[PDB]
Amino acid sequence: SPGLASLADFPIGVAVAASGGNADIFTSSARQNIVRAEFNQITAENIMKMSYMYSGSNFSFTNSDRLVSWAAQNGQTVHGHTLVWHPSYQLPNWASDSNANFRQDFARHIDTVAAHFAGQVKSWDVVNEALFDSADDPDGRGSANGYRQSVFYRQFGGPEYIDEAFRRARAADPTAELYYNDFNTEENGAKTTALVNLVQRLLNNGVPIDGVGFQMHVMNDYPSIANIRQAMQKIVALSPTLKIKITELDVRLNNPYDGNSSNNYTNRNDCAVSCAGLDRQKARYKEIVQAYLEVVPPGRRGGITVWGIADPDSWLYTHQNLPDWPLLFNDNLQPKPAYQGVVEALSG
Ligand SMILES: [Ca+2]
Repeated sequence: SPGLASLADFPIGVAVAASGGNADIFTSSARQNIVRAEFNQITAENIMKMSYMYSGSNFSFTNSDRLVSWAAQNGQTVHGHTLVWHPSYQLPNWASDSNANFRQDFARHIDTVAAHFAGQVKSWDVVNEALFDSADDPDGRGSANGYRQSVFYRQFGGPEYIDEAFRRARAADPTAELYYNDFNTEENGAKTTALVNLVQRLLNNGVPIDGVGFQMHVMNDYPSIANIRQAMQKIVALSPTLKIKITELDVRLNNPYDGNSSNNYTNRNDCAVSCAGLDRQKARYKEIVQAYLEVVPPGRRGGITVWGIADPDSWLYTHQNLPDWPLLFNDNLQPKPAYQGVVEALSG
């Protein structure tokens, strides 16, 4: 073999499904064999989100425990995804502007969840997606010096919930590496600047943040690798020890937002065997992994994770009504040129 994970001294991860469909890691022996062969860390794609930690008002860890156990038995550490996150679909019922005891319930959440997984999960996305993004502002709340005005922001009156989540997480499990995770922060534009402002504030307040996660939900040709590199550079520069992790890497062939509709693959058959996009995708995975290695010093590399095993498993398999092929394995679960691109980056 080898396997990708053997080619690095930092985690090489994959997000796994566990909600009973085709991609479900518990049922798919073919996927389990790929995870065991290739990776040495997993992230729960979905079942470690906030509400999955509850059955009513009480905590329920049955299904997440099952997954964390599976990891330990199959050569995988766990990156735990995620303690605090804003989407309505995964908020526990306590996380409401109508709860007078929000701050108490927030504490109980972080204290209970972090303690529960101590020794079983290497790292956490402690806070996910705290930065404003116009692409993800469905209620039209608008920005607040670059913060998303989520229920956590609204209840706290400010970004202090971020500070508290990291402190509580540190105290409940001192062994975990604690990450702040977000997307579009690799573009090197406004959200990158907002990230700088966020992280610097945490460092100023003495908050126990151990690293920054870049989701890296990228296109083949957007953003430029120069901008990806400079964004990571900007964050590396903020501290002598802050770790950088690539948390959710996937790479689209179709760019809706590029101004060119005639360079869109509109048919599933287009890239089922070969097309120019799969070959660029090899190069794109390679150039990203290379950027990460070059700019993140040895000893501050929190890991590289790809957001799923095989293409039909991807959240972007079909997106905005267009097909895509974002991952390292195809539908038949064969390695793609993308896989080789990761091989060549890691190996040198
Ligand atoms: Ca296009």
